Amino acid sequence: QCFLIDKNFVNKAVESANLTKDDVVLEIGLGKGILTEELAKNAKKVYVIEIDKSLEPYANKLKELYNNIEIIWGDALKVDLNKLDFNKVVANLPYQISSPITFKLIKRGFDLAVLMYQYEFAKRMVAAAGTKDYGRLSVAVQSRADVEIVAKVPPSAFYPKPKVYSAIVKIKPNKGKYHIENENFFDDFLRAIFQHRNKSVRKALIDSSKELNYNKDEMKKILEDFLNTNSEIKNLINEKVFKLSVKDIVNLSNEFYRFLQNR
Repeated sequence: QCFLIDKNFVNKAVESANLTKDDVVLEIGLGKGILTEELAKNAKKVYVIEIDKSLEPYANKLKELYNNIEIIWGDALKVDLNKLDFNKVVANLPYQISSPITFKLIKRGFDLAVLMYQYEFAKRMVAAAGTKDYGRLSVAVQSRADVEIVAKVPPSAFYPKPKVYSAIVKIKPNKGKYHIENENFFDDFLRAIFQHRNKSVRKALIDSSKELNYNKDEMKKILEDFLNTNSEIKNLINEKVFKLSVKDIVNLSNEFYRFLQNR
């Protein structure tokens, strides 16, 4: 367990969270309680989900100094987040949970999150369309939130020292920006096309047709018909998957869903 030890990075994360005494913050992981303390000082209340009960002395000591901290002993991927009244999330995440926690939180909804990830994961999250790091994760996050790397975080900021850099990432959910017709279908669509990221969307969809529950022949014919609906679609589906913008992937998937819902 690599604890964040550098108060300067704590400070950067907290500043980016733009906290006031009307905000309620979820923190994933107690660590040494340095981040927890800064959250408690600045927010209305902080929930801390922590799995390691050996860390309780840190919690007990904090609760002597602050009346607005609630510890939840358990697994952040198991805890029902719907039952908690937070509007912001600020955390040094356990890195293994990076992906499922991010989507679980976005699904739940929040005003703003400021979260530490491993650097390579963060780069993928924020990657611009058509670049080497751009992939399914990039589109899955950016279609739902504005994201940016606030700062790189060196190993020396943690103890024990990790093998790689981390990055503080700010996430601001934005439902309106892209407008997804059907979440299940969009997820299926993203999975299908990014299984062949250097192929045209058309070819990726045919190869991965079973991900959308069509056979390859059905899909080929579907796509021929779909392509005939307007010229924009033709040009989109002929382009390489990884070269499409987030806007264009969302629009394309929306139009495709509607087209298929015609049976």
